[PDB]
Amino acid sequence: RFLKVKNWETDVVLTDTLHLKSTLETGCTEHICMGSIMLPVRTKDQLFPLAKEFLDQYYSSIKRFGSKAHMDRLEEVNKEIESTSTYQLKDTELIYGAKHAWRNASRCVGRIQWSKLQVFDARDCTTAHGMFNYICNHVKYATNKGNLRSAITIFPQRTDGKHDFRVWNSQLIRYAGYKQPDGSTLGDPANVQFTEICIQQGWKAPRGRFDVLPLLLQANGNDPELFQIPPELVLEVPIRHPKFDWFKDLGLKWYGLPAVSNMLLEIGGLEFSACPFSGWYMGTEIGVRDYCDNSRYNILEEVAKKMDLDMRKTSSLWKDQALVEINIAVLYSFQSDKVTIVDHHSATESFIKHMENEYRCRGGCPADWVWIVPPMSGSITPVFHQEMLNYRLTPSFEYQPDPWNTHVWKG
Amino acid sequence: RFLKVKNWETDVVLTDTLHLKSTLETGCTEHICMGSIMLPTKDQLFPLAKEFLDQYYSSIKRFGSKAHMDRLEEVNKEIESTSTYQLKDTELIYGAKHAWRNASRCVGRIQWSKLQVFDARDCTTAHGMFNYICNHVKYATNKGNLRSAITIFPQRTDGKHDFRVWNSQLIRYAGYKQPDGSTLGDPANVQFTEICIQQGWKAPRGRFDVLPLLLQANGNDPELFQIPPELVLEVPIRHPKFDWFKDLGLKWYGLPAVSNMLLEIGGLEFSACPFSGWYMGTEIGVRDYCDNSRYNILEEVAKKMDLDMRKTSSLWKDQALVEINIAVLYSFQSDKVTIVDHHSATESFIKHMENEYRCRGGCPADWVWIVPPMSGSITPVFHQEMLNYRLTPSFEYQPDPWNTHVW
Ligand code: HEM
Ligand code: HEM
Ligand SMILES: Nc1ccc2ccc(CNCCCc3cccc(F)c3)cc2n1
Ligand SMILES: Nc1ccc2ccc(CNCCCc3cccc(F)c3)cc2n1
Ligand SMILES: C[C@H](O)[C@H](O)[C@H]1CNc2nc(N)[nH]c(=O)c2N1
Ligand SMILES: C[C@H](O)[C@H](O)[C@H]1CNc2nc(N)[nH]c(=O)c2N1
Ligand SMILES: [Zn+2]
Repeated sequence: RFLKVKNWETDVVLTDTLHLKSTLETGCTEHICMGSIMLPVRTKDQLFPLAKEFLDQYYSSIKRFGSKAHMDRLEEVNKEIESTSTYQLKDTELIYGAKHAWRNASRCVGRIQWSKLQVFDARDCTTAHGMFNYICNHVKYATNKGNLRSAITIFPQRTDGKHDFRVWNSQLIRYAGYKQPDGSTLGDPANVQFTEICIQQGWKAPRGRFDVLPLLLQANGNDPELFQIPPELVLEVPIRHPKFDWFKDLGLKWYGLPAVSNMLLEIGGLEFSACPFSGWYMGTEIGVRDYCDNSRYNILEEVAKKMDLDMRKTSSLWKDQALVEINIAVLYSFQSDKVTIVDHHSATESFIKHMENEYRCRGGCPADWVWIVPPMSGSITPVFHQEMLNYRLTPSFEYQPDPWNTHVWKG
Repeated sequence: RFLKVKNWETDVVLTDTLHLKSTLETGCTEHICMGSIMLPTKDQLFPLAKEFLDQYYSSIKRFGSKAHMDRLEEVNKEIESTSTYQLKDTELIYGAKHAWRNASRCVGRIQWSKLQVFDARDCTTAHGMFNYICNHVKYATNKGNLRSAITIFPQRTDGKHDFRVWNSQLIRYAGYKQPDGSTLGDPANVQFTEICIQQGWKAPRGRFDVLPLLLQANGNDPELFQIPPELVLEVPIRHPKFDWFKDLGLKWYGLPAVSNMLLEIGGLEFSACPFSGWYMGTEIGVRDYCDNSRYNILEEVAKKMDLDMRKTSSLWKDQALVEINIAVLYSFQSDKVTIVDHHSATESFIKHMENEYRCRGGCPADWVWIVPPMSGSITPVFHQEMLNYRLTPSFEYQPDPWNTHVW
């Protein structure tokens, strides 16, 4: 079965056959579309097909499918499964795995870059202190003084689900949130709960608007420990506007390195529950969502006030106006300080080119429209006009529940 | 089976059961989501009628009454004998309103029950269709104080006798591709425009020429008709602060009136059923003006504002887009023609979603269409999970009639 997608600005029609290799389910049926729903221990039993399929893919990419080296690896993984009940990836398969999970990430607009991923293998790590060391190295390497480099650090895989490695932070670098007695929040509202756990674990909170959180790190199923990232390692950019001089006086900054740490990487049936990865920001993640979501820093009003917009009717589009300025400021600031960032026009255009190349070479590109279209100026980006097919390939990145909801405390 | 939708900005959770009534299909499966694809007999007819009538009698709190049973009996007799049936006025009105209520792509549905229904099932000729249409336009326009309405022509019979309005909207601007190679007017209608010309229309060949109606009755060849200009309320587009804006020469019409859809009620198909409400500003300022394949004017507007067009990162496109949309809303408001802005339309739809969850057990919504085409995440619909499913009565698309009809 061949599936066509049309771009309605260009009349370019593409044909998907890759969706035919899709295993996992979507959430949808013939009767309901769940395309906007945010979130919709294995036995040997289920493991060997997952391994086989994975190594068939790997061995095809390298043009060795059916080789003696292909067959010997299958038999060797097989034996290891029935013997030890799990198995170890070779270096090369890990690398190829981590790249493919990014490549298959249907919600990621930055995938044109999937083949440039620095993989750090931390599978020999045993302790939280060891994890900190690995994470500091990742953060320094990826930062690279502003010339950001994509990277992933991969800690040991799940075994019995009782010995899990986790990074409890949702991103390696992120700001604290503090709910005040009056009901206001200080700093980032999205991180209040996490901030509270850190405080409980003994972090002494500076309690400012932009306090970088400590790392809370779990090794081998043990209780997590607190660590401070060395500040010299945390690159930050003060936000100013190219024409509005009062902009800097809002006191805003952001960090340069987006590094997601709470996802689960699946490769050939193996589950890597600590696999923090980092790329660089599209400006709208900060300027639209982090600053302007109502449940985040919510600076829209204060910016519009300062701009002396007519705020008495929404039909003045004062919000739309304030939002573009804030986004201009974010990009100006990053570029001025030579920190890598991509605006949303440039990122979405790149993604269309990636997507077409992917249809030409791979037979498809799973893509989640709801996520790929930027959260401002939707129809002036070419992705808005692109039809997309959403489906799940492995290897993949998956969500997992927050560890504080599942962890068995040792004490 | 009882599904949850969460609003991530407010944490409000709503439980959908109304989806279990879904009859039609989505295009999606367990393996592939098609959420962003634009377009994914006697025996047949009786279940359809039955299902519709059961919901009609339930809505008037008469489920299982003699009157309910008798109508089922009566429609059933009419199907078996005539192989079709007729709706009572009351059922017609209920069906049309419900087709709107169930339109999962429509943000404006808080309004669904104030819909003026004009019954034109007694119509027999294009001239008649023209008269009905003019009456609809004038009623709906209401001198700028716009009122929702639909006009319903006779239902399909053997599909050789269809009533069609060939226009996509009752009011739209012409499209002429050039020797010079570009496009004068609205490039979306270039083809319809030549069908008109190659059917007789004398085109003024302007940028904003109201198209002539091309109406088809009883499956006949269709006929041209100019809408009396006096019935076409148009708004000249100016900016509340940029004086030069007025000199771009932009105008838009006040009445959005989709005329190419098919209205399905109780298995009955109404292939000509033009309906109209009023504009959300973004439809004109974002889509009509700025789509690359539409009037595509962002380039010219950015110049006039003297923005740095050297690089995409100055967000000059975004700046100009906002000002264009400020201007649309300003013009319509100044001229007292009804329009709604995207903030206000989406806030209304969230409240409508609330009402429908508590009163009906949910509300089909297509997130991809409902989220406006600018400033997505600063409107509350962005943060609202929605379930999309197909209920009947419904509006459906249908082939452009020039691909179907025979001369
Ligand atoms: C290199 C520069 C990159 C850019 C500009 C980029 C862009 C983005 C953006 C804008 C999103 C949506 C984020 C949100 O709204 O929450 C996203 C999602 C995603 N990205 Fe990328 N990305 C980049 C690199 C990467 C890398 C290196 C990986 C993994 C190796 C990755 C994997 C994903 C995944 C798994 C999601 C889904 C997040 C979720 O479902 O919560 N990204 N990316
Ligand atoms: C009262 C003022 C109204 C507002 C502000 C409104 C808003 C909208 C908007 C913004 C769209 C997306 C249009 C597009 O992007 O092409 C839409 C689609 C739709 N609306 Fe409404 N609407 C209103 C009245 C109505 C009425 C009176 C009906 C029918 C009785 C209706 C039925 C639909 C249908 C069927 C669609 C989508 C059709 C498709 O799938 O292409 N609308 N509406
Ligand atoms: N520039 C980049 C690169 C990769 C990224 C990967 C993930 C994210 C952030 N994802 C956060 C998702 C938070 C969330 C909340 C609720 C539900 C849900 F599914 C996700 C940002 C990136 N930004
Ligand atoms: N204010 C309103 C109210 C109701 C409306 C109903 C329909 C439309 C227009 N829909 C046109 C979509 C055209 C199209 C082309 C190609 C594929 C496809 F799915 C739709 C605008 C409205 N605008
Ligand atoms: C309910 C809805 O799916 C939710 O708001 C999504 C919409 N699209 C998104 N797109 C991106 N990139 N990131 C997000 O957090 C969201 N949130
Ligand atoms: C590819 C995508 O399905 C297509 O561009 C859609 C996106 N969302 C839309 N939303 C609305 N309201 N109207 C549209 O025409 C479209 N076009
Ligand atoms: Zn779907």
